[PDB]
Amino acid sequence: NPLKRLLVPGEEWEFEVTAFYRGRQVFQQTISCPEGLRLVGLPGWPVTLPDPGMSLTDRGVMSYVRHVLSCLGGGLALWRAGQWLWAQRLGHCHTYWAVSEELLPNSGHGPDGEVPKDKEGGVFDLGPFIVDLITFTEGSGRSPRYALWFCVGESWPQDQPWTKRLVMVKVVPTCLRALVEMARVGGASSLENTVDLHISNSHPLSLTSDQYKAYLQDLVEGMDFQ
Repeated sequence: NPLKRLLVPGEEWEFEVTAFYRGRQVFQQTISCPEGLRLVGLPGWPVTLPDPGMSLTDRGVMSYVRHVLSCLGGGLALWRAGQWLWAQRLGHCHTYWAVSEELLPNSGHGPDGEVPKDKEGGVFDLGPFIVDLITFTEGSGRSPRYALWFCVGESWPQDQPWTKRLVMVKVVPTCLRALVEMARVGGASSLENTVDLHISNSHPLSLTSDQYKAYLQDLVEGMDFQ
């Protein structure tokens, strides 16, 4: 089962990082690293968010962002261990996360949680994501979400960053976006389509809907479920 490769330790996943200031995109990078990444302003590939002065004109908003970049310190660490994606806030910025669509909706609801500092925290589980992907290939479910959204606030917990969302960073494990695209562009015909897993030393593979689905089924056995 070629998909089982996603889980083997050492297989580095590719992550697309996109940051937004005032809901406006100001940076994007696609990193691949064994110790994961670190959003900055210790292990992990450092991803440096840009100074607002290079894209904003509002004095008030720029100041806020300069404060966020100032509390990041060690930064927001995100890495993979097994079937889980883990996050840990090493700096002083209160940072919250949520798993959502490619675009985070304004939706009067709070974040899935706050990223812990003293110990790592589970932010994404491949298991339930893959079962959903299966029920989606059958046409009895909705496409599973895979976009990680991190809202970064100041050190002083009075700004309620999740409300204005002035500093947002979207992290997308490219293998997952590719797996959903394969599912959709798979029920279109009955032949072969090529899917790029976007992991280290992997050759893109062409499978038919049937083969792909069979592998997704066996893939579930390679993960833990409570």
